Amino acid sequence: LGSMKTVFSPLHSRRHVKTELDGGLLIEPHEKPSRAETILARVKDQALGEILEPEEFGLGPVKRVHTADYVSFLETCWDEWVAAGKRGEAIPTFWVGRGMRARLPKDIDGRLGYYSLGADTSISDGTWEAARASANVALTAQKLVAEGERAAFALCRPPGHHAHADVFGGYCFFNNAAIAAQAFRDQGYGKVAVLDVDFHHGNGTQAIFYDRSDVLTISLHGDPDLVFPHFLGFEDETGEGDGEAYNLNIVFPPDTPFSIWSQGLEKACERIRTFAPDALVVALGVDTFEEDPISFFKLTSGDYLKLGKRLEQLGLPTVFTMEGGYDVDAIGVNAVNVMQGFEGKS
Amino acid sequence: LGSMKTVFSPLHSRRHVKTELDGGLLIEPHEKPSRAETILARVKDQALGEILEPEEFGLGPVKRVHTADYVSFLETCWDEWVAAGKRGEAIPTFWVGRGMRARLPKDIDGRLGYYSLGADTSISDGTWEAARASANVALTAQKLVAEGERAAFALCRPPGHHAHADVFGGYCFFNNAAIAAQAFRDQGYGKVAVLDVDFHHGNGTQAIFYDRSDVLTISLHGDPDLVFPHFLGFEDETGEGDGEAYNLNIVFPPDTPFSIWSQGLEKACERIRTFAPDALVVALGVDTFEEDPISFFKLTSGDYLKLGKRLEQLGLPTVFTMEGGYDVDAIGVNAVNVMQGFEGKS
Ligand SMILES: NCCCCCCCC(=O)NO
Ligand SMILES: NCCCCCCCC(=O)NO
Ligand SMILES: [K+]
Ligand SMILES: [K+]
Ligand SMILES: [K+]
Ligand SMILES: [K+]
Ligand SMILES: [Mg+2]
Ligand SMILES: [Mg+2]
Ligand SMILES: [Mg+2]
Ligand SMILES: [Zn+2]
Ligand SMILES: [Zn+2]
Repeated sequence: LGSMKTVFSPLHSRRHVKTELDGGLLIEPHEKPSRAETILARVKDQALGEILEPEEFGLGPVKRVHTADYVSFLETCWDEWVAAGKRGEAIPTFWVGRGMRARLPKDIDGRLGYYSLGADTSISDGTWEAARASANVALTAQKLVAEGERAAFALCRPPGHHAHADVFGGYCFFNNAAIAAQAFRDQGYGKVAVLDVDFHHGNGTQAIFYDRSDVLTISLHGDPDLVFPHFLGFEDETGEGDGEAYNLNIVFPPDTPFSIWSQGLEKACERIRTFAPDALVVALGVDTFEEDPISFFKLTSGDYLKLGKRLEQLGLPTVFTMEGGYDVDAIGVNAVNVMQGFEGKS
Repeated sequence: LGSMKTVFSPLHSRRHVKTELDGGLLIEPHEKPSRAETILARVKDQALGEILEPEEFGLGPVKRVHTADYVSFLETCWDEWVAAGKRGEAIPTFWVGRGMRARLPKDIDGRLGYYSLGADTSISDGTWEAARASANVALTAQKLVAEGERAAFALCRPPGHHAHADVFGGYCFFNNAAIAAQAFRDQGYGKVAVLDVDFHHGNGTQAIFYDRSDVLTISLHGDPDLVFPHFLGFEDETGEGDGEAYNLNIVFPPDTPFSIWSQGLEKACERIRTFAPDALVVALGVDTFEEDPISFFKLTSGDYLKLGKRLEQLGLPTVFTMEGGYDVDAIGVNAVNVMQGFEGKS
């Protein structure tokens, strides 16, 4: 079995929120630290390859994707929330509704809503540090691949694919896959494809490159008429201006199994083949799993071996960034199965 | 000692939600049924005038302001929420963030967020019926004034001035003041002015009439840089198209007393004079009170007598619709002081 290096930051545990708005209640959050620990434990148990801590790259590569005002806001948000007297975790209460101005207010609640697309992504102490570390995990994995490695697994937490240039939500703060893709471009890779196999639409990634043709964005995901993010991810979203035909959404209905889902994967793979990129970033969620608690696809653990194998056949230098996946007792087997299938395990 | 009739619906108590999102916690809601009961008890106690229940006007006059799809959503929201397995009250978890499509999704969570500007306005059983009655309360007070009375007090609960044609929030669902103003227009009153003295900007009222010169909208409110609604209410918002110069926002900072606020009141009365309307709707909030728990002005109970005095001097047929005010100890004295001052109390 071939080897793959994994990049992991123990600082992920700095993000350990206690509350998630879900169905009118404050529930125990899905995107929990045990996700990353269960994966890493499987990486060591399977001897997948070397495990590295990330390098500190600073905010430069982050700000090639995200606005300076947004990066500023994430650094100060918690301290301003506590200094303003709020007693819970930092959660938006109101936002720019349809018909209101996209105008940045002074107030911390106002800015919370300005910079978000959802209320289920609580911020608290350590969120800044952990989101910073997750971006560096992606960037170190990009560095590994750019310096000779065929592939590298960025064991990111928190995930990234829902974050726009200046919008957080869906458990994501910095868009690690977009940051990795932009890092390839800044280093002289002319074309980069970002393939999102997470159950949910990679709406942040779509928006970040939506008017560009140097970065092909493809997502397979549940129908947004039915699931989050609801307001992007439809198949008619093919790109704007110069980006026209450089975005591809493939949507599936509830109960979709691998025998169907992989037909979309094949169409994604053909789209990538004709684009002929110099690098590949795979935003990898395993919330396509048949027992995933918030998702409605029917992939089995063994199907992730087949997903890994199909991605290797693209023949591309490949960065995997960890996104979703919330059935914790299976998440290690599922995620590492993709890496192991990539390395030739069947 | 002149008299003024009050329209009151016992159906308001059908809205009695248990939770409000606030500072990251689900707290006891501020817009509570005892607001309406405390005002009503003070109406009786001061013998202000005859009290009557509203008439049923149907959805016709409501849809002169609100879109049919929005009205349908409010009727079915709670049934769909419960049938979908949610255990809390109906609260939006995600919305159309900046960079997403204003596209109506099939999913109820999606639609909740599409139709809202905030998450502090829970929907539960009875909300539909209470919102219907509140609008009938305002339409009944409008009927009393159009049939020959100088003024009438619509004891509306829930309030309305934050609701757009198809957005709810700020504790509001149907814009009662806008509905009354439109009823005035539909009955041959050439021009109508809506004056918002609630602590918060009447963003929904502004939006509904923003491109019109036949309905003048004025609001006095706390700086939206600092307080809700945050994304409308700035003084540079003066109307668009045919509505240009027919919207007026007057903002004040924290700690503003009546001596300063009444200077803004005078600028508003002068704007009303030069508009020369055939009718006046006053969106009356007494969250301008020095003891209001969520607001930062410093009006005294006696100041409301003076505000009612000043409004009567405008010499107009006048409908008062009840908006906000959350110090329940003083809410009856404050709101009824406005009507009594209108009738000549000092
Ligand atoms: N409490 C709200 C739950 C909604 C699901 C958010 C989607 C997160 C995700 O898994 N993105 O890949
Ligand atoms: N919990 C504070 C949420 C901000 C909304 C204020 C709406 C209250 C009001 O009275 N508007 O007139
Ligand atoms: K996806
Ligand atoms: K693109
Ligand atoms: K106001
Ligand atoms: K207007
Ligand atoms: Mg605030
Ligand atoms: Mg399981
Ligand atoms: Mg849903
Ligand atoms: Zn996902
Ligand atoms: Zn108010």
